[PDB]
Amino acid sequence: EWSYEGEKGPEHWAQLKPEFFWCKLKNQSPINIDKKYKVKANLPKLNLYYKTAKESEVVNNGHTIQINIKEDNTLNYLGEKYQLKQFHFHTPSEHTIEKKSYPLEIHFVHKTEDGKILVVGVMAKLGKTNKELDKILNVAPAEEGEKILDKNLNLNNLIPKDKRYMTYSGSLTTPPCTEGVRWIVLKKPISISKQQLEKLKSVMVNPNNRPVQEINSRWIIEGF
Amino acid sequence: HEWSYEGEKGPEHWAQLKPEFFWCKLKNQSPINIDKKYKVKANLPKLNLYYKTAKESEVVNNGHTIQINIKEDNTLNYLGEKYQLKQFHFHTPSEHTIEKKSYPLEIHFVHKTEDGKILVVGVMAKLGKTNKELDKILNVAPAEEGEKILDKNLNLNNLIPKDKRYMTYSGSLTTPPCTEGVRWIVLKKPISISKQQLEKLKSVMVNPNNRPVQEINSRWIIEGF
Ligand SMILES: CC(=O)Nc1nnc(S(N)(=O)=O)s1
Ligand SMILES: CC(=O)Nc1nnc(S(N)(=O)=O)s1
Ligand SMILES: [Zn+2]
Ligand SMILES: [Zn+2]
Repeated sequence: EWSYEGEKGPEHWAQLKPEFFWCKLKNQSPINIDKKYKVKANLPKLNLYYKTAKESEVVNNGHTIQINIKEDNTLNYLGEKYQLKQFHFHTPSEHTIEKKSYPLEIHFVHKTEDGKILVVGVMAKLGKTNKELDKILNVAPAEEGEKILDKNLNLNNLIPKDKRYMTYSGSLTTPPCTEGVRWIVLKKPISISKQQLEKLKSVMVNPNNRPVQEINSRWIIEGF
Repeated sequence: HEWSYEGEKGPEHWAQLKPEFFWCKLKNQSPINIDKKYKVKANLPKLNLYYKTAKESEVVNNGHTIQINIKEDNTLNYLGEKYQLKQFHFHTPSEHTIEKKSYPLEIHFVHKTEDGKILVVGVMAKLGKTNKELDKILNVAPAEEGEKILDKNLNLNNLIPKDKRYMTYSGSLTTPPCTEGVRWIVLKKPISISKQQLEKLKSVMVNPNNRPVQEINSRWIIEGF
């Protein structure tokens, strides 16, 4: 077990279990997207276009609020077939952009049959209410537990229509912090209402963002 | 030796030889195959690479390669960091491959900042015109593990192409401990060495001494305009 505070906090993760050794390495996430270590180049188109999510499972695992997806969605990227497994929340955001923090960051976790992991991160700023998020928050357990959502979700409405993104090689932001993770962070944020942010914080442990990590020898590539 | 390119201490076993070699089995290892599929072209920092004449440099045969330790203090300024050249050595055949293509020789110029940041510049060599600088090195390079101090000066710049355009990615040392967080810079244009020079090098240096290419995993390679 680990947490975001105390002796089980981020600074002590690598010491909690032998399998968490990754947490202290050189290609960790999240990071601050710094212009100094960023280049601009044409990157592969990001084609998500998820299927409607029916009877998805909303889980409170003591670390975040996660939504497990039942349908088989395929994200074709660099010839690999990534399957969306779930998406979850972090408040405040884990990545920062030019030191700017967002009240919410959404992670859509995908994995290929052979284990390759690709996470799509979406920032959210306070603004207009997001219709999909209310469906999730209305049934999200305030304590560790799981609940099946009776309403369908249009996952595409939790992602900006404009798919321009930045990418870099990183890791999982929670123990074991495994590296070799392909990170894709959307440039444009979506919006959520103050009310939704308050509601999320009333049911999810927070703050639950890992401190930004050292960039080391990595370059961030921002697409067009 | 603590590790080798063959046998029980070979590449696939490095990580299991010592706790300090755990890096060798991770996700951001070098060398790699430079494949267009995982590469983009962009505006990268200009590579200002020029070395001082190397005088009385030490040529060492450490059983893993032929390494030249220079006495001078050369600084490579990159991204606000000041990297000092520590030494350069050889690999045959090449460690990195370009679009599946292998070169007879790859030269590594290893630099490190004061705070431990490692930057290795790799230069490929294709068979062709003989390289005079290489001859000075080969003429004194120990055939058996040992060391020999050069009396002649070396112009390291003649082992580097005039065209400084390069490709870069985040990787590791290609030999144990295989530490990651290494900044790799591979020149696009190769230099040339005569077939005879390659034969001479293989007569004194352990070969093949190239580590198998590693999985690219979630990395991108960037080539500068
Ligand atoms: C099984 C699984 O997906 N685990 C994750 N752990 N951290 C993740 S994150 N915050 O990097 O998206 S995903
Ligand atoms: C002390 C030192 O420089 N060690 C190195 N180990 N591998 C290197 S390489 N082949 O990646 O240039 S340099
Ligand atoms: Zn996450
Ligand atoms: Zn080397």
